[PDB]
Amino acid sequence: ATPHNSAQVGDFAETVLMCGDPLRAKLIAETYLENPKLVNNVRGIQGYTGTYKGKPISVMGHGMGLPSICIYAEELYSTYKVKTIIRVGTCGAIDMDIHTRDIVIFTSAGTNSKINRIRFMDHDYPATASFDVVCALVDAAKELNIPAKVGKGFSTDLFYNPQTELAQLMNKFHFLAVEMESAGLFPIADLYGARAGCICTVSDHILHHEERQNSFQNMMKIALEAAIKL
Amino acid sequence: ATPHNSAQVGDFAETVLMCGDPLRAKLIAETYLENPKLVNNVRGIQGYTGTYKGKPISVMGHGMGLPSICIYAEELYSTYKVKTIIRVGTCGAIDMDIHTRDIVIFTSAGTNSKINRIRFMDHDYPATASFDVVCALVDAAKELNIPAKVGKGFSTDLFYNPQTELAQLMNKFHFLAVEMESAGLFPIADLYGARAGCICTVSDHILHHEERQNSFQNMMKIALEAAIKL
Amino acid sequence: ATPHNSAQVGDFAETVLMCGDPLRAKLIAETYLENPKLVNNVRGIQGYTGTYKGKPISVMGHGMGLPSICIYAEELYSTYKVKTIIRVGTCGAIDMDIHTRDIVIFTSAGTNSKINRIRFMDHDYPATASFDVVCALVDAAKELNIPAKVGKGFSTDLFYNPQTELAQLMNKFHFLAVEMESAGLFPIADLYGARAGCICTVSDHILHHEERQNSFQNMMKIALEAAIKL
Amino acid sequence: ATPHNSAQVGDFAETVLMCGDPLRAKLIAETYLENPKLVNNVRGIQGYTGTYKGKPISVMGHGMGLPSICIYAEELYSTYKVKTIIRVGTCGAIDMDIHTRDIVIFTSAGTNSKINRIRFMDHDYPATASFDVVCALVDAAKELNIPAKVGKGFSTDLFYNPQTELAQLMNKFHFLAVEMESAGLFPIADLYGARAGCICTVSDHILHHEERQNSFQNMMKIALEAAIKL
Amino acid sequence: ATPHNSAQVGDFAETVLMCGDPLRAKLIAETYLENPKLVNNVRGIQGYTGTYKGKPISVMGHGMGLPSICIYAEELYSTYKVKTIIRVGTCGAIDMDIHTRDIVIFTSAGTNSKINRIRFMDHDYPATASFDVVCALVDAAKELNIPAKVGKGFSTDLFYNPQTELAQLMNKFHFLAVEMESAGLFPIADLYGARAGCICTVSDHILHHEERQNSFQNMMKIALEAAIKL
Amino acid sequence: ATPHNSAQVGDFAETVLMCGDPLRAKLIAETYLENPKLVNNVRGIQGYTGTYKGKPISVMGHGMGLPSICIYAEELYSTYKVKTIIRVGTCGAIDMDIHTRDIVIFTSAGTNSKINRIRFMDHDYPATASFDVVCALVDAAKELNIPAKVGKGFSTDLFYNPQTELAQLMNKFHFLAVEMESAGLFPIADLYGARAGCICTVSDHILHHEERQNSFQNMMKIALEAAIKL
Ligand SMILES: Nc1nc(F)nc2c1ncn2[C@@H]1O[C@H](CO)[C@@H](O)[C@H]1O
Ligand SMILES: Nc1nc(F)nc2c1ncn2[C@@H]1O[C@H](CO)[C@@H](O)[C@H]1O
Ligand SMILES: Nc1nc(F)nc2c1ncn2[C@@H]1O[C@H](CO)[C@@H](O)[C@H]1O
Ligand SMILES: Nc1nc(F)nc2c1ncn2[C@@H]1O[C@H](CO)[C@@H](O)[C@H]1O
Ligand SMILES: Nc1nc(F)nc2c1ncn2[C@@H]1O[C@H](CO)[C@@H](O)[C@H]1O
Ligand SMILES: Nc1nc(F)nc2c1ncn2[C@@H]1O[C@H](CO)[C@@H](O)[C@H]1O
Repeated sequence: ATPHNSAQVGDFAETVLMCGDPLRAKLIAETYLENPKLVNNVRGIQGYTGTYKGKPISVMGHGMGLPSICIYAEELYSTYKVKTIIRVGTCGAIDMDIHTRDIVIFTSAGTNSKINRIRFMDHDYPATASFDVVCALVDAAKELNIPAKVGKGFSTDLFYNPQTELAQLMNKFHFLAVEMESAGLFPIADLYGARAGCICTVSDHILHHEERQNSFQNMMKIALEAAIKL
Repeated sequence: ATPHNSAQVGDFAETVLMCGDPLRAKLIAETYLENPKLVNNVRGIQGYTGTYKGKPISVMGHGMGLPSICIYAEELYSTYKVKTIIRVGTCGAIDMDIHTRDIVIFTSAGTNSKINRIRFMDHDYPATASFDVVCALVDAAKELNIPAKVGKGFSTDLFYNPQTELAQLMNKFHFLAVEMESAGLFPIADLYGARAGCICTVSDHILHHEERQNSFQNMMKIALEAAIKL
Repeated sequence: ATPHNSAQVGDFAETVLMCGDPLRAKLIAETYLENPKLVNNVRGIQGYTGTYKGKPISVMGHGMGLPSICIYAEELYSTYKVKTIIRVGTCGAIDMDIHTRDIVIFTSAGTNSKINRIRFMDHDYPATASFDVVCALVDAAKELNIPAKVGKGFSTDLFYNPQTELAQLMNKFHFLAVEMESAGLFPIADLYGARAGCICTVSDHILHHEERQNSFQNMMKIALEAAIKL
Repeated sequence: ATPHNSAQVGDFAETVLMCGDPLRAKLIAETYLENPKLVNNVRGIQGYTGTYKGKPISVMGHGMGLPSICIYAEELYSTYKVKTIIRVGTCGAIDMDIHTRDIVIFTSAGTNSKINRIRFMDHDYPATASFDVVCALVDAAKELNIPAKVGKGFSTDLFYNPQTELAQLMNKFHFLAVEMESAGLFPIADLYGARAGCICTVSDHILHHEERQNSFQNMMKIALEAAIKL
Repeated sequence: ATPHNSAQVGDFAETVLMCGDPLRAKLIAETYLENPKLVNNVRGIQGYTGTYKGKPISVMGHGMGLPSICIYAEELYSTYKVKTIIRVGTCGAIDMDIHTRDIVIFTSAGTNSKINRIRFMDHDYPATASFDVVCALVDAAKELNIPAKVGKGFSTDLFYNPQTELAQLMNKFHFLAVEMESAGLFPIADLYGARAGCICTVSDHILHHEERQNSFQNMMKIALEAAIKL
Repeated sequence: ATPHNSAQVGDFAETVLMCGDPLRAKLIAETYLENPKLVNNVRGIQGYTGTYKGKPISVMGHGMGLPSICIYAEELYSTYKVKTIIRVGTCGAIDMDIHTRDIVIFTSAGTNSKINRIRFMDHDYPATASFDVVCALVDAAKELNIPAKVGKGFSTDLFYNPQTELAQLMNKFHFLAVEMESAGLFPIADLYGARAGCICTVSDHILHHEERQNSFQNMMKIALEAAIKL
């Protein structure tokens, strides 16, 4: 149906969970979904559709970086009529009070990318997670009573950032963690009147040197439950 | 104590409500606060401190524009040790589904100002309302059962915008309304590890032509109650 | 007549003196104008109209920052058919040869704001004081034989500037002082084929630590006389 | 050894061919390499190392977008001591004289990304293919007598570009085709004193509507032979 | 002494008149100066030094564009200890009320160049003519009773401007004329605590189609006399 | 025929060699061309047309800086129907492995100018030398067996660069040398479907302190021979 998706309208649930690693999406589909069916594997993206507690739910990879997720997200909302996209994955901690294995729920994401300025007449577009999704994720976390930090994330275009002072600058402003897609996902959802959100498990701290499964499983519980609530 | 505030540390409550119009802040202090005392009137800013349901609460004007509120907000957090600043006021509707008299709670604010790029190494800083404040405002609205729209706002540097296409662009991305301070307030709160939020009553629609007291009073109820919850 | 002005066309003189502090404008009106009449007090802006040496002259506040003065100035030229706006006020010295209490007449103003780039297709617009006004102010100063420095000013969006190196950079280029409106005022006057200028009394030096009435009164004499000459 | 590569120094040849699609890299390894061994499959990237005409050669996916390839390329040069990276893949034609199935060899690549400005103090960095690689690709094409167009490419951050006028602008300047990695690859090679180049087969035209295997196989012949020449 | 000047300190007068055309500078030296001596001809720049009414005065070409004049001006202030540089030449009219053959005295100059942003931490630097020079030029014009328009000029990097809407934009803001050096000259003078100014004779109108000697001679009279006054 | 060229269509050969110094172009015409005829001397630009090995060839100055060469190059392609422009001249070495007297052939040129962003919707345009010209220059060098380095150049707007860190940054990325026109020349050739290239002899090193005729003559041999090959 699209240059990056062989599936047809209806093959995807209205709620899709996405992570960068296609093998993680495969794992997620085999571990948490019932009767997972491979609906798209163009570029080995591992797009599946199954059910969770009886409700349709899809999981698919989105690659690394804003340009990548921008391709997948826009096609999902536009062609497959998806309504909600929840980004699930790992991230690097920025804030000194954020530790490895911590779970973070993004209220929004800053970025050093030019994509949003291109879409917003060179002005400041606040890549903001859909309030419904942020609420669904936080309520799920509260109901499951799983500690989670809510706040700003940063989507960098440079995993290996030349601007070494940026890290401390973000710490001063209390950005929670760094990843590479949220800032791109959020504005696309707005344009399509759809919804998006993001939750990550800190797998490393960029300001200093500091089991990882429990944290990842807890994050998945939150995303899945929130998905049902939505 | 500061170039724009004659008050001394302790004269202001840890929670301050702010609006652009100094006469509105005076009105608010005389109408909703008990035993309001003028604590600062440099530049006729009308800074008062009284109590609401027994709790200390201050109200003060902040002028129009990011540069103005940036002066007042930074001094309040830094010198007067204020913890929470809730911006209350009017705004212009952008989204076609947003109507005059509607109450809007900002999740974040975009801007055409250069201030955040100056503070954030020329990158995209998501001027995000503190999640605690957004929640306090929304819960108050739910408890008072007062319809309110939650979403993105836009803080313009140009009330009379030369870029006439921006209005429709923001409508496509579903920005709710336009004002002139939020985008400046939010990042300052982050820097001081403090909190900030914003709630406005739509007093006009910028995309077409379309009582105003009830809406303003309801907005004040929400802000005041949320202030107590915080 | 406008969202920020209750006065009607004709209530304002063709020449208006403006300062940030509304209480200063009130003081100016009661101290230097004959039969001052309050013509506008929306947002407590203190807009008056009286006479000086028999000629009509208005004085009104304009708040702090380019966005604020941009609102007031554009409405004055456009709706109230004002012809000349002379900004009078205080400023911070930059140049090491400029001292506190010195009077400065702006030839132009630089800025770290994005407003002029928005109006000028992202290019460099030289916020220049109207040559007639600069001349009127300088001749008045010469005739009153009051020492005054003529040169570049800087209109910052950030009173509390994070970029601490900017101060010395401006000293190297010999910017005289810093304020927060001139750079916004000047281009608006050009657009309306009207005139604008600015004169300030240095109330503090930003590069080091260093009666204030005489300087302020002398500055007012210059502005008033120049107003008559125009 | 790295967050995205499980292989160890020595597992990769000094010359690596890369394409966005991991399944294409798998296909390439099974079709053109002798004794291909999977050396890295983190995130299903399909990194292989085999031999072509007796010489060591690796093939691996790099995902879509500058941020993605920037991660893989920098790790290859820095950690695995790779010397040459030749990007092989598909692209969209821009120039009206460029047709679908045409083979294009990039001399350089323009971009709407902010990555190079971040690495180059906000100036214009010419993402240029290594002259040795451009020559090796062109000589191979000449020796194999396979028609190929040499010229500028464009690496977009937005596959679905909102700026619809850009396409015709690039046509006027004669950009040959569009892809999403070259502009990111080239500067990284320069920084590591290494080499990089790109060759693509046009799979579609963005300015109008206009077998695909022959073109892809011919492109692979050129890349492989050039790899040997280097 | 410098890469572009063979003269030695002292060969140039403290006041130098400059124009783009080296042949015009030669003409000026032979027509208005007494005992003109060629002091520099590197790159055929035609740098002369003679006397006018007994006072030392130099005339030299400066090429076309900000980068060119920036080279010559900085060397003159820095190495040859020049104090005043008055740019004399031709320009294109912008304002509809400005006609061919009109003489224009620049108060300042806007630009689409990046040079000033590079020198001014990416902010808006107002390329302003030295007030002493502007005054000297205007007084000379008044004393010689030669009609001259005083106002903003624009220094473009593109004589053949692709942005065809800029012309009308500048007309709306009342820029008087266009040339290619002033915006570069002015900031350099500031840095060296020296002085600079510009006066031009409109040789063509860019907004419509509309003897040239008288205008040029009158402009030279103004510059020369002003030079003496300084 | 044009504001900067008195010659008429046909007076210039389809291949023009250009250098900044007009006296160097005169020297080149008298030293390497047979029967050189002055075809244009507006602004003393020294435009000649003669023959080399029986083929028509023109040589003309282009001044210093992108704005200057942009004027001359665009008029040559557009009005005089020139097909190839080869920039010949001197440059400053950047790379530590590049030494004075070395000959450099530009593959492309980076720049700190805003011209290309203005022509390319504020994106990154890779100022790339025409591949035919780069090849002609390199083959000539190989056939004449004259050592020459091929790589990136940088066209600065500031000969006296305030950003002193840029030099080392470019060294890290291996820019070969610095000049002031290439980045402007290349994009203009693309727009006119014509060709351009550049070759320079390093006359100085900007990173340290380190006969000059042989190098200049060898560079001229390469340019001339390449001109014939084209
Ligand atoms: N520390 C980290 N820094 C950045 F920039 N991204 C991180 C980090 N940890 C995980 N990620 C996620 O995995 C990919 C990058 O390895 C990207 O897809 C990103 O979302
Ligand atoms: N329609 C509107 N557009 C903009 F830009 N700001 C609005 C609007 N309505 C109210 N405001 C609030 O009042 C002031 C501007 O009049 C500013 O202080 C701002 O916060
Ligand atoms: N030192 C100073 N720095 C800056 F940025 N602005 C100054 C200063 N002194 C006075 N002002 C004027 O008063 C207000 C800021 O307090 C603004 O309205 C401004 O015009
Ligand atoms: N027409 C096209 N436009 C763009 F922008 N990229 C193209 C096109 N065809 C193929 N590609 C390559 O495949 C991916 C995008 O589908 C990216 O990885 C890119 O390199
Ligand atoms: N109409 C005009 N437009 C521009 F952009 N520059 C003009 C014009 N007329 C004369 N000049 C002066 O001469 C040179 C450009 O031909 C430049 O050196 C410039 O100063
Ligand atoms: N070291 C150098 N740095 C820069 F920026 N340009 C150089 C250098 N050497 C020679 N040039 C060439 O000569 C003129 C500048 O003197 C310009 O025309 C330029 O092309």
